[PDB]
Amino acid sequence: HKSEVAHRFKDLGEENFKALVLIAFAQYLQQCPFEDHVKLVNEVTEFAKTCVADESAENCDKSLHTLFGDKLCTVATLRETYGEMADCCAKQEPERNECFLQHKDDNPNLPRLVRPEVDVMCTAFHDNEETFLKKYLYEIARRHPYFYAPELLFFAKRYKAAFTECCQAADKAACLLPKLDELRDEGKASSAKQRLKCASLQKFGERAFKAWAVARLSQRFPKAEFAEVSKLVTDLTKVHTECCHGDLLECADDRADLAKYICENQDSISSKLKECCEKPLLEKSHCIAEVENDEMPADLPSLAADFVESKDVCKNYAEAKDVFLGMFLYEYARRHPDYSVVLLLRLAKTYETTLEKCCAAADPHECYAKVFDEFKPLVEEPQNLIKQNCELFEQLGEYKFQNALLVRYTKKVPQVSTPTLVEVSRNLGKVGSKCCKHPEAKRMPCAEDYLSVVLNQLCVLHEKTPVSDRVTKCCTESLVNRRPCFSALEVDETYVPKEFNAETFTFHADICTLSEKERQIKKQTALVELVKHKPKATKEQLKAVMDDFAAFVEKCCKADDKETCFAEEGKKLVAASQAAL
Ligand SMILES: CCCCCCCCCCCCCCCC(=O)O
Ligand SMILES: CCCCCCCCCCCCCCCC(=O)O
Ligand SMILES: CCCCCCCCCCCCCCCC(=O)O
Repeated sequence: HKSEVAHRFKDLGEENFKALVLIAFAQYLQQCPFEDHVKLVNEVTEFAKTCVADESAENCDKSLHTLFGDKLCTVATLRETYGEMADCCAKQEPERNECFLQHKDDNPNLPRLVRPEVDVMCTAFHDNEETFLKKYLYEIARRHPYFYAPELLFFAKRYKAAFTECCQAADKAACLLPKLDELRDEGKASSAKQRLKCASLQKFGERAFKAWAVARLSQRFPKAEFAEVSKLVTDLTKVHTECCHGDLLECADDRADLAKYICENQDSISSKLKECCEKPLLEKSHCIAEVENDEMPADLPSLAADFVESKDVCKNYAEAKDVFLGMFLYEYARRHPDYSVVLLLRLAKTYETTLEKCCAAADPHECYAKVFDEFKPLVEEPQNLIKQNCELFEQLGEYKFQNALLVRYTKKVPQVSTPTLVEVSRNLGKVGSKCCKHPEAKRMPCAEDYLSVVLNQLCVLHEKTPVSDRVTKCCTESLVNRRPCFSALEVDETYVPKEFNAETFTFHADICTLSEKERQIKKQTALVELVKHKPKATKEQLKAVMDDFAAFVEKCCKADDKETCFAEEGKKLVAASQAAL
């Protein structure tokens, strides 16, 4: 490996290389025009080829950080456009790179991306495919600077396929749109997840992170052994640390290494790991990261022997507390891939707590004798919540279910913005659709996956615009209590009903024209406001008032002279309803 670029150019291949150089440059110099980045990419790619032909060529020996930072610094409009960022160019390489990560803006001053009409895209996709997709890769990159390049390039490829496929179907829109919607949600899910771990790591430090990783790695590699798990948990923690920092190169290298490791010692980690290991450089770590839980050895002891029924428990504990507890997690985790990771941590913490008290008491072994009895309620709590909510989501579909929640949460935290309460209840409803379709054994892990982001998103908003100490409490609690905290919120009997507003419960015929999506959001916002106005109304009373409305919109969007039925019949409703409630 005389040349670093030549070597990466080779593993990566021209197509992927160019794409990644584009993303890398876009995530840094986020305010430079596309045509400019394209020039850079062609320069670097030309240089890289030069080195593939002669590893001895000028500058081919330099590092990726030196070449990258060197290219960034050549931009003549740097100072004028970026300013301070241009002062990094004065520093020595070591510090230069670090200076750039500092001025790497997360969430810049750029306009939201409006999605064109399927036919304009498709036509753009035909007359000129590379620059169509490159310009958009560029637009997405500059807006998500901390989004792991490769994982972004992965989505890019999926977008290209949607166009290749759909842009050749009689009814493109009916094809394309549903795909552009799924990918967007996935990209948005992916992004929130990444931001969410760098948050956890930062807030709760390495210990909790490691605890989290142990439980997760064990559920997936049950056949693996604690020594291997800890190994990976350590390397994994280094990786996340480095990737969160935002240094793509270091982060990439670290991931490539970790991937090679897992694959070589594959037989020692998991059986469901061949595919990923046969895949090319770029998709290896990504593949492994999404891997499925291996089947757990069918011959495995009872935690009660090595953790409860034993003596010398406190000795093994006091000898190396965290390692012992990590052993409890690894043991309990590989036996329960049907538990959420935080439920596992919830158990480890309960265990740690009794050990601390019992190992200090007269007859230890007897003090912590009935420890698993304490685990019981901690497990059924999330189990019942899931049973409860899926038993419900079944009867009244996604929309109606979205409405039951709306009523539920609006009543718990009325001070929240109506459009916010709609967004959350809307998301939570989709979680029900996504997860309730799974058998009991895969539900808890599913809910946790989705809720975790929703709950974090939820908390970020409250941060900027506080509204309730209660929400703040749950938001600033341990990630292990976060959800159960929210689940504990009660009806706000302090809240003072908001003033009746005729304008608020006044609807026109436009609703008949709007899309199912808009019709819903419209009626949904009305429901929130209805609860905000008469919060002490029964679920029965609310149903009645909601049925009259169902009829109202119908008997009005199917009526001669549409706008009077909405003005005349509406007046009646609001009048009847006021009296009913
Ligand atoms: C002029 C120098 C530019 C530097 C070249 C662009 C950086 C591309 C290197 C990224 C390689 C990523 C390898 C995949 C790692 C993984 O498995 O996650
Ligand atoms: C290989 C060693 C990994 C370390 C494992 C540590 C086990 C600790 C288990 C307690 C749960 C940690 C939850 C963090 C939230 C909190 O601080 O209460
Ligand atoms: C901008 C601030 C947002 C505040 C909105 C608070 C709405 C409550 C969200 C609760 C979701 C957590 C799921 C708990 C499930 C349960 O009810 O048990």
